[PDB]
Amino acid sequence: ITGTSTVGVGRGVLGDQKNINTTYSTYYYLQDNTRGNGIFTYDAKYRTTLPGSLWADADNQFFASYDAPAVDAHYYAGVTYDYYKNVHNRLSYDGNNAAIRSSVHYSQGYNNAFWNGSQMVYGDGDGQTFIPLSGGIDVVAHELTHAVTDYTAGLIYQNESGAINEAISDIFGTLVEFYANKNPDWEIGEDVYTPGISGDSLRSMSDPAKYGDPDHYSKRYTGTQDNGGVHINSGIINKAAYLISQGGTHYGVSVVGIGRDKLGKIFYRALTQYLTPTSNFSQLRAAAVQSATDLYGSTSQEVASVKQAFDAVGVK
Ligand SMILES: [Ca+2]
Ligand SMILES: [Ca+2]
Ligand SMILES: [Ca+2]
Ligand SMILES: [Ca+2]
Ligand SMILES: [Zn+2]
Repeated sequence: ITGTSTVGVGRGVLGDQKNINTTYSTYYYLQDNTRGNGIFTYDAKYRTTLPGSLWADADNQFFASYDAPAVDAHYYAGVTYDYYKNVHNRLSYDGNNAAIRSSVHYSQGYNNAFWNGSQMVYGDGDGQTFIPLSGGIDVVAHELTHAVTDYTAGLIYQNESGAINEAISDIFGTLVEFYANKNPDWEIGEDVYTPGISGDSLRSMSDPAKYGDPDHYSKRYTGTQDNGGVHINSGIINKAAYLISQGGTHYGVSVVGIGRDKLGKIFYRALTQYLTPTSNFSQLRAAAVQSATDLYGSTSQEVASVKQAFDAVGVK
């Protein structure tokens, strides 16, 4: 809507207070005009019809329990936009400042979040397995990254290309978590997963096997469930990414870590310049090696580390 840009205040899912960009026109709306063509957050009102209604508030104060998921979806979409713009010089998910839209309170007791090809959608969780999904910055960044992938490499969501698609979302979801410096780690979804259990997460990049996911190509899932195991085999790539950044010895192969910034630069270049819709793991390795070569030279430590990491997880 057309109005006056202002700043409101509210509390997120985890009870933390934060300032959010809003727009005033009779009501205060969750519309951030400071980033690209805008960030819009909608209320799905427990229904499945999208996008729902643009979030309207009477006093620009969002401290009600019902407001929490909206506050975080709105705020974290902004942080993710900032990451891509400041670190990779990318304007929104399409590279041309496309408006970012999110709907919260989708369905009832919905333990999922997703990108539907046009916008992000967040369930409130059932209170046991998950609490409102927008409360996790790595979750929000994971979802917005699916949009970035769709506009760039276009990795088909099935088998190996789908596992790469998933890993890319976990990798950048984690890099955004570090960017925001919000209790960063190499775990996925820890802030909104199982509120009654501390110390766990949905997936682990540092040790995928902790939750039963493969950490080597020889242990890859070859079945038909989960679109060919896109959320399972992503562990193989997540482990490789973790090794490239942090280093370590995996299955007898030693990798010298080069840091998170370089990891991000290498994978962003691979994603936007070399990957295609049908790329498999072997092609991802080639794309990563070529990207590191473009940026640091063929005889660099960076290229050596990328090769070592993929060797460690069995991807040739
Ligand atoms: Ca209010
Ligand atoms: Ca964390
Ligand atoms: Ca995390
Ligand atoms: Ca937990
Ligand atoms: Zn995903």
